[PDB]
Amino acid sequence: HTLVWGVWVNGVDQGDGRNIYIRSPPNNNPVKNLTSPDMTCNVDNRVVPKSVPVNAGDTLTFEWYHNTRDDDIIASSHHGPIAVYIAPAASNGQGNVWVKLFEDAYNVTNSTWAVDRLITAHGQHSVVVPHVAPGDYLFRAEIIALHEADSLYSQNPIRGAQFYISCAQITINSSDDSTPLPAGVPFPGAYTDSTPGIQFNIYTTPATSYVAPPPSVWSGALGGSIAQVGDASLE
Ligand SMILES: *[C@@H]1O[C@H](CO)[C@@H](O)[C@H](O)[C@H]1NC(C)=O
Ligand SMILES: [Cl-]
Ligand SMILES: [Cl-]
Ligand SMILES: [Cl-]
Ligand SMILES: [Cl-]
Ligand SMILES: [Cl-]
Ligand SMILES: [Cl-]
Ligand SMILES: [Cl-]
Ligand SMILES: [Cl-]
Ligand SMILES: [Cl-]
Ligand SMILES: [Cl-]
Ligand SMILES: [Cl-]
Ligand SMILES: [Cl-]
Ligand SMILES: [Cl-]
Ligand SMILES: [Cl-]
Ligand SMILES: [Cl-]
Ligand SMILES: [Cu+2]
Repeated sequence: HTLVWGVWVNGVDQGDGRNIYIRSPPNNNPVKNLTSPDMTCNVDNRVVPKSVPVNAGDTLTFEWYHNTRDDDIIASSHHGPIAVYIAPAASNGQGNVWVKLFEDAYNVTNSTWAVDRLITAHGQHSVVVPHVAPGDYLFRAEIIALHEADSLYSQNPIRGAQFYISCAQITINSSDDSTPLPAGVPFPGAYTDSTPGIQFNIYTTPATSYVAPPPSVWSGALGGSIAQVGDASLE
């Protein structure tokens, strides 16, 4: 159970974005139904009044929280991967539009999942803004908590992989469009019951065996890391 507070750009906090430049849901409940429109941008997908200005090559940091800013972030039980996707705003996230900019699942050296590291990072993870066409975009940050992913929601609706999905409205101003955005996958649609990484038993299967759900990360990506870029508590 986690939500996005806002973003940072190049290490500078852009301010509370909830319902402003984040298409925030009303609470931190997961989405579980892989076929639902809620997979696109969560349960209150509508245009919000602001878009954060960035340029190609900027670092865009999402900052998550649980109940209050810079708290425990997400329950430690919620081991799983993190991804970030991009789509043009004109799509409203519909159709085959989402292109993967970042994936992190399990770090063997550290023996930690992405979520574990997100907690350590005070909720912060980043991507580098790609050289796509200037214009309005949606950046879709997605945390998959696997603690009940031994079951499939479609079979047992009280269990399943839990998706914490947040869409930020981002305007890319300066970019040479030298890596134009390639085809994307749909959400809902890309993840199905048989997709690798959706059904997994984190209690019996070694974490080193985990394969996150495709698509692969786009070659045009620059991204990205799970790491604290700024100290929220100084504000
Ligand atoms: C899952 O989402 C689909 C598509 O919106 C819907 O038809 C179905 O009823 C949902 N399942 C549940 C259990 O709500
Ligand atoms: Cl839970
Ligand atoms: Cl609710
Ligand atoms: Cl739940
Ligand atoms: Cl759901
Ligand atoms: Cl704006
Ligand atoms: Cl808060
Ligand atoms: Cl916990
Ligand atoms: Cl960190
Ligand atoms: Cl550029
Ligand atoms: Cl679907
Ligand atoms: Cl498994
Ligand atoms: Cl993986
Ligand atoms: Cl590619
Ligand atoms: Cl980064
Ligand atoms: Cl700082
Ligand atoms: Cu939760």
